[PDB]
Amino acid sequence: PKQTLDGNTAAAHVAYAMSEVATIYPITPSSPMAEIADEWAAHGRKNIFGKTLQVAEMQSEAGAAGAVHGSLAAGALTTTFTASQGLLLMIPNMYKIAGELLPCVFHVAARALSTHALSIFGDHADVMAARQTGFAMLSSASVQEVMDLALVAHLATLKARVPFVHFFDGFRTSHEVQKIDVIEYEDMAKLVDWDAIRAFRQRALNPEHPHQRGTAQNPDIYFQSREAANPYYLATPGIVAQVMEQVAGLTGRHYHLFDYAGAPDAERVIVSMGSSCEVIEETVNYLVEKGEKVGLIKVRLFRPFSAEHFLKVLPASVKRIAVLDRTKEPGSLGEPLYEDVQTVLAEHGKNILVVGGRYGLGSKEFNPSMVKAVFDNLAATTPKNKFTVGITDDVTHTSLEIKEHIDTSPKGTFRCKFFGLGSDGTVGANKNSIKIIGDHTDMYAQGYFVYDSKKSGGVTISHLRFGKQPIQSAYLIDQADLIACHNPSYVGRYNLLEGIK
Amino acid sequence: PKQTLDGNTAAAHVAYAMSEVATIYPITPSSPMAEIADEWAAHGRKNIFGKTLQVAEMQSEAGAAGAVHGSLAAGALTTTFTASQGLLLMIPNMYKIAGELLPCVFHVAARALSTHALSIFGDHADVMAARQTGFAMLSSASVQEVMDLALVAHLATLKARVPFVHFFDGFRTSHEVQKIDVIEYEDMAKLVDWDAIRAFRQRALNPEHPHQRGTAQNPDIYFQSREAANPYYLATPGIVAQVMEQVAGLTGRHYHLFDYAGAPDAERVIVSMGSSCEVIEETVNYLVEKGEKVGLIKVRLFRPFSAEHFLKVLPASVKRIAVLDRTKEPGSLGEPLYEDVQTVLAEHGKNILVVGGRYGLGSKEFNPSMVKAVFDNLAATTPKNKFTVGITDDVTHTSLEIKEHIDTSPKGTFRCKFFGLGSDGTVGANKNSIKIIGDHTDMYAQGYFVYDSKKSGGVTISHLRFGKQPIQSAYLIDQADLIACHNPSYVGRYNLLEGIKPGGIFLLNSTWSAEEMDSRLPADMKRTIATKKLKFYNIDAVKIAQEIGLGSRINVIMQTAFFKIANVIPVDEAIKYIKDSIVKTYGKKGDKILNMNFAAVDRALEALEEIKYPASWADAVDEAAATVTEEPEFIQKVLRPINALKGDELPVSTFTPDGVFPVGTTKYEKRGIAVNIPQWQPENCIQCNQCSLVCPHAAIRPYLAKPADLAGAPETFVTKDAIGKEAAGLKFRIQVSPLDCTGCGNCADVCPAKVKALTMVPLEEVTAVEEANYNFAEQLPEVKVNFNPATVKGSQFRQPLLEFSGACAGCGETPYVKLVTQLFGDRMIIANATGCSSIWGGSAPACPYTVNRQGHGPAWASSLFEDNAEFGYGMALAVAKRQDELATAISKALEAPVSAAFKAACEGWLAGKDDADRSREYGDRIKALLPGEISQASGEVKDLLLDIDRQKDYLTKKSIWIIGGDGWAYDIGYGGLDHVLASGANVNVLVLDTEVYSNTGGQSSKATQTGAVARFAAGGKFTKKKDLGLMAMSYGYVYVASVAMGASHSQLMKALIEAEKYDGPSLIIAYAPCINHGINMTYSQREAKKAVEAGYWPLYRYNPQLAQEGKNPFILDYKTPTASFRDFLMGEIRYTSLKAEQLFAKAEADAKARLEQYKKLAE
Amino acid sequence: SSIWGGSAPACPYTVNRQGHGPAWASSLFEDNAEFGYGMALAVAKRQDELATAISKALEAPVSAAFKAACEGWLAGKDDADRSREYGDRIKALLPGEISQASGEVKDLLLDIDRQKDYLTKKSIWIIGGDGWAYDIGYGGLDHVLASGANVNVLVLDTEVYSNTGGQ
Ligand SMILES: Cc1ncc(C[n+]2csc(CCOP(=O)(O)OP(=O)(O)O)c2C)c(N)n1
Ligand SMILES: Cc1ncc(C[n+]2csc(CCOP(=O)(O)OP(=O)(O)O)c2C)c(N)n1
Ligand code: SF4
Ligand code: SF4
Ligand code: SF4
Ligand SMILES: [Mg+2]
Ligand SMILES: [Mg+2]
Repeated sequence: PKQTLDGNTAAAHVAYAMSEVATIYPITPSSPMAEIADEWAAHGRKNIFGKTLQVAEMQSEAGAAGAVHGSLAAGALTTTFTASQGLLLMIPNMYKIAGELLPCVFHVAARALSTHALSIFGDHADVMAARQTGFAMLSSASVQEVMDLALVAHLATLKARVPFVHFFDGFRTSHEVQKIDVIEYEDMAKLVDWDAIRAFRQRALNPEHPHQRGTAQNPDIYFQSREAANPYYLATPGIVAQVMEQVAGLTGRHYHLFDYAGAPDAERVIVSMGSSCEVIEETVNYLVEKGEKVGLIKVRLFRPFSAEHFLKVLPASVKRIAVLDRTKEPGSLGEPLYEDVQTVLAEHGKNILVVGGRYGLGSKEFNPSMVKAVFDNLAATTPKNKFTVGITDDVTHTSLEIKEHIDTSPKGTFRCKFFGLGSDGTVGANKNSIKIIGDHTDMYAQGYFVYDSKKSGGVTISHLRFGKQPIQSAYLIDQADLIACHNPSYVGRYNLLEGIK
Repeated sequence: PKQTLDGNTAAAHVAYAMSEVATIYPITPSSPMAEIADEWAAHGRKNIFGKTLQVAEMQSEAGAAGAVHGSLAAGALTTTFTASQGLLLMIPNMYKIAGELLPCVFHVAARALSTHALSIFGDHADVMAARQTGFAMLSSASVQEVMDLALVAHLATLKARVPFVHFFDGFRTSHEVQKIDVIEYEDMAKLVDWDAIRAFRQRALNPEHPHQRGTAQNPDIYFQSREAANPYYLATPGIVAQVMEQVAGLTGRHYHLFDYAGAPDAERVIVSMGSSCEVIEETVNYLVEKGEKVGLIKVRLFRPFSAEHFLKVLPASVKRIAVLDRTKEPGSLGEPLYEDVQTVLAEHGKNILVVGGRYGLGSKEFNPSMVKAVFDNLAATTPKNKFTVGITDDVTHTSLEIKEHIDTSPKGTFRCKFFGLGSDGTVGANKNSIKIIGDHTDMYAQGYFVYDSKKSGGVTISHLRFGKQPIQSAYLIDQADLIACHNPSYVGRYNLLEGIKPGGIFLLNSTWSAEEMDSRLPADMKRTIATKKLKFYNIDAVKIAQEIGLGSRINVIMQTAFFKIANVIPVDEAIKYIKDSIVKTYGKKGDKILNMNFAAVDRALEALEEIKYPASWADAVDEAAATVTEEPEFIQKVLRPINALKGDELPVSTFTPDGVFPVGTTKYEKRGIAVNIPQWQPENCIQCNQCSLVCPHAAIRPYLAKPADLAGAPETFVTKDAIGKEAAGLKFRIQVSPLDCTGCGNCADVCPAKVKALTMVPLEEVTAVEEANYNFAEQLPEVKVNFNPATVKGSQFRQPLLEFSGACAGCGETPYVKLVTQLFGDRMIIANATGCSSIWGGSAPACPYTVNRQGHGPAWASSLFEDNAEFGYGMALAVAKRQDELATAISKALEAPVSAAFKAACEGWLAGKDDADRSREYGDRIKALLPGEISQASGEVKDLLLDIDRQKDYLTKKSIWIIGGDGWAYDIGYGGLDHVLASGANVNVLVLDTEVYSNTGGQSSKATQTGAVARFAAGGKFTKKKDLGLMAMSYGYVYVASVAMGASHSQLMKALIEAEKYDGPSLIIAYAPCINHGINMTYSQREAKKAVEAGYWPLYRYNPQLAQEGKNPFILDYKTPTASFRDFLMGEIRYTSLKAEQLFAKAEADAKARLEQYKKLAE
Repeated sequence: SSIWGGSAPACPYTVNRQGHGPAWASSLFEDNAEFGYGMALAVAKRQDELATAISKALEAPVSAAFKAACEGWLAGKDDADRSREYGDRIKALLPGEISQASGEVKDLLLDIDRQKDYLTKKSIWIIGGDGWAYDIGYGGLDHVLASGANVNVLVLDTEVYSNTGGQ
């Protein structure tokens, strides 16, 4: 059926169905996943095993991670929800869970790490800090993809024995409300490898068929023992690809380890990950229709990085590539996705100019005008490398100049902004309006809400979209058809009518 | 000056001079840094600020990292030392320390991360997991570079405001002893940027010029604020380069961000990091001299990666590059350094074929032959990418072929190997020999020491090198000029003479004469001695030590024999240096002990005998090997080759992909290391089985048998009539396992008979007899007996499911765990924290946990040091879920057309699934009816029965046991332990309280008492012992008990059964005597008796069930002590070394206040 | 307490007329006790560096009134009231004492003036909620209390996770 959900609920919907245990510890913006899963169990929702999910809160995410390890090693399918500093505390146990080849899915609302300052907002800094744990990493770019790819990760991890991090952009996707196609629990159970679940049960710690795990090893066998898991990692791309085809036959939506969008003869291509892919594809449609030879490669399966599947969707006409990383590794030669793209192209002798940049740190806005600036830099005689987009770097001069303002929203999309007062009911009403419009029309409906740190009396700005076409606008509203001001004090204080058509 | 140090001491030397505060938490192999820094402070060593360094131990590396952050923000220069899992826990604060641009140096002895298995050994996995924190990363390749680059990091971080990780290869460099140039503290202070220090003080948190840091930021400014630190990272390469110029002018040793070595016109170049650079450069010199155009780029500054400094040292003729990473990122396109090199070369349009490989994981050997294999792969038509070196990967075929063996050791380098026994003095003497040679000659000196997993009686192999040229050989010795065997038992057991050069020296310690050599030495050893024309020397060092009065200590004797034949220095000079070291080691022992060691030197010179062997030894032929017994595949293919020191030859296809091991494999070891074993006196035995209870290795057990079963018994298998109404008509015998006994002597001390029924006799005299006795007792059939398991005697007739572990002789920990398996081992799951209990409980490839005749036994798992409570908590959730799935299928069977007896057993199980006895009774009934019930069913009903059979291993209720040491329970895992106890889950926590960190050598813990001396508490611990039991009692619904087996057997039995039957969280704090206490391990049980009698250790039981019955939950099991508290402290070295009087008085006052408080809770 | 206490760009902690007021820092959720513990060690180190320079001033040709305030401060550096009393006396005598000095004595007085912000004994306050003290940071809080350090821990017990909505 069609329902209006946010990313967190879409992920919890699938995680609840596919798991028996959930050991959790709350952290924004991932805790709504654990909260709504706790409510469903209290209301008696059954998973595909006919029972309610058991939610156990620990003293920290470190305690949660250790509990996952013990629950998995003893024979219970276990999931968890975390982000940012919480994901960091789980990293030590992630090495164990991957090392022991235990099926598992971590659902992460990717959030910035505390550096010069704390930030509750979204980027991939937390996920990138765990890219060496041996977990597989699957990125979903929209609420619909959170629904679909959460199922992919849960199905794939059972087959591959490699645990998965399924991550989606914090707030920008985790709190974005969208009308999506919801996959029935009965249909999930029809795709599960039940043989793989039973084999997982046979390996469990049990005194009636005992074993020892987690030994300490000398230099004589440790290296060999670490390489003994290579076949499982070599097989994980093909397993994910086949699981994606199962979902394709069920839903009609075709995912690949790497997806391509844009001109078949594109010469400038952006490689990106997460919700930025939505913004870029919307911009690419606008530019391709204008005659520009541009394209986009969406990274779904970040780890294991399959060179075969990346090159499979890279058009032969590509001469210049801009890679966008939603993270910062200070002092590094480049950010992770940029170094992956640079490496794979060198390993295959491709003469392609590759350039890397950073964007969207701490939920920094990333809109189509920034996407064109990235494309414009690829068209320059000397493209700027190691750049930034969305800020003005007047110290080290890394930022790209936003030359012109473009409006790439598909025509026929209604756009509304609502300026509200803290806890005056505006956000709640707009959510109900999205549900009303989504449930009773054929239109896609989208909602995103800008909050303040103050619990009472802050400014809230709701961004709502409705259209006959899928809404890929993972950015704030540019040209509003309707603007509502629910507080007379704002008149003369804020630029309410800014950008109204 | 020149001193012989290891990497850890070299690093601590600079860190101590440059720092005011050091907040630490111990972890191998980085903890020696914090230990020696604590010792220097204890003796008043001054840093460059004229003060002693303040060393503070935290509860974990997370607590250490937070303390570093706070100390830095408040204006103190602060350092720390860590590695591996410790570095992981510091990563969250590393983001903050870098984000706030605080000068700092983390010194890391790089160690592998715990994945499919724990590994204390060296690779870059830990450092690579932090490469995105914003710390700078500086790599040291040798002990000399640890000294130099530690200074570079401390100097550069003040100027750059970017904190540094200065890391060096764990063990391979941190524990490698080398003679190096040591930088004077006064010279360090002349290079320090004192303006940069003062500016750091001005930025400090201070109420007279306050500021705010660590704010929370919205999306509007967070990105810009994060990029504002770019100038500091852009400037760090130039700053590090300039500091390297300061150190160069002071020392003459020139470092660069990237250094090049090899042919100026090289076409094949290796890019690498750490001690591998030493091995590669030595190989490059050898190959370049032979005409090959090869080179090497050493990565010093890994972060920030400066493209300008990398390309400047890359020769223009390079066509092919192999990048070597000492880490593995599974599923990654490539490892980190390979991706950096590939990226930078692409950014500058270099047409260079780049290939990446992995090496040296977990201290895997990386020698010149492997280096050439990497160079040969660059010379192939199609170089293999994503390769491995040092292993045979027959599954995924990533390993490079080691074609030929090369010797790249510089000519004139002397090479020696010493095969020693655990704690026989060999390693200590070799360290002293390196100090002697380094201090008194112009030669470079190098030492590396290979240790064993066995704590007592293990094999040690020392690797020593001396030469006129710098020693870059960061690998084991291949061709030895001299080989010494300090244990004659190794003759015929290990390949001692492997790779010895023709005409080399073989020194042997044995009582065998030249004529007995023909019969005692194996044929292969005689062949090597003759063909290579070795100088064979022998010495009866034990005879010398006996006659002088030194007992069996041969360390001084064997060291004297080495210098006598090695021809490394003048023999007369060596004798003086040895006696000078004897004065330094035995000067405080007394005048009598001194002259005995002087006599050891003198007599050792005259007793060394050259063995004139016949030339016909070269033609000797191996004797026909006996018909070997058919052993299981794992024992034959895995365990034997590993114990034969051949585990490196095992290919990848040998191992499971997830680190899963079988149980019950220690019974194949049969080490036979005991000097004395208990001999049973049948006439004095009262059949009490207390000897079986206290044995730390389950080497002595009682055996019952019907008289018919004693048919094929040897004549020496003397038995006695069985005492007790349960064993009427049976025979009784106390039998010892001679090859598994350790000779500790606890069983003879516990034997309560009038005349001792167990007497210690030498093993060799009775070994042939008792082996036949044990082999018959072990094959005896099972005897159904109705002895009460709640008694000491009745529990010991149950089979021990923990046997023959690697714990020390007389260990105070294993008897507790052994007893738990005898009570509930049939149905228990163990979550074991890192520590001693995980080392003797789970060191590959042998598992001391075993199964009974039905194949049932404890399932064992170890996760981390910090997560053990939550680890077992997760197990409890899963087991409950699996029992729920089983219960659902059984309830469906009630609606199915099945036999009435099946429904009767199903209803009985459903009503008692949560009771241990009832779930087994009705569970076993269902198992007996299942094969016949399935045969009589068909269709969907047959499937319903097949689903019950699929889950029949959850009918019996399980017993979750969370086992760990006091360091886990009181410190790093206390927060998790507190939460699991508060949760109310039905888990049983067993804390083996040794009051120290026993595994890592004896560091301080919160369980350490007042006045006790341990590492990080050199002057004695001032604060009293934290009362873990008292805090757990505050919840009220937690079963808490304090036990001590040596003090009261019945109190231990009572608390264990009460804790396990309690439907809730249970905490057992067990007093575990340890070798670190400084006591005679023969009387380990007796020391626990004096502990309770002196008020040092309490015995109580807190039962929440008594509160619901209207009774007092707290029961004080020992109210009035009869022994002196001050006298118990005098019986352990850990308290006598303080003599100081103020701490003894404080310890007694705390014991009286704790005892009086327990009287208040009971009254 | 960190959201209303330290959300950029506004800081609610302020200074008095002399410009003195609480210095505020937030590290992580789990490390706050050990965080403040490290601050306590550092401040003690900074007072020791100042106290060493003041003892050298007793051995220097400086005014008798300057030596009297130094002896009073050295005797009361660990008391809040006494360290402020003699500390402010040193601050009042420093500009005139530096004016009458030269050479190494002038450098020694300038070194006192460089560290005069540690004359008054500091008061370390470790502030956090019940979620920090009872759960994620309890192990660190337990250790810092057991250490015996002179720190002041303030647990704002709301009996819930107030910031994150009430968990
Ligand atoms: C996070 C982490 N820090 C440090 C270590 C190193 N380490 C393992 S066990 C141990 C001490 C064990 O002490 P205890 O818990 O008392 O067990 P015991 O050896 O005394 O029986 C240490 C320091 C580690 N494995 N992980
Ligand atoms: C490692 C980590 N885990 C979780 C979080 C999310 N988080 C921050 S504060 C907080 C709860 C605050 O509770 P409390 O300590 O009682 O303070 P209060 O807001 O109620 O005053 C949580 C769950 C985090 N920032 N870091
Ligand atoms: S001497 Fe020690 S190891 Fe040997 S049987 Fe007796 S208690 Fe066991
Ligand atoms: S302790 Fe002595 S009396 Fe008791 S069973 Fe053992 S040998 Fe017999
Ligand atoms: S606890 Fe002590 S006696 Fe037991 S194995 Fe460890 S070091 Fe040896
Ligand atoms: Mg201990
Ligand atoms: Mg609170």
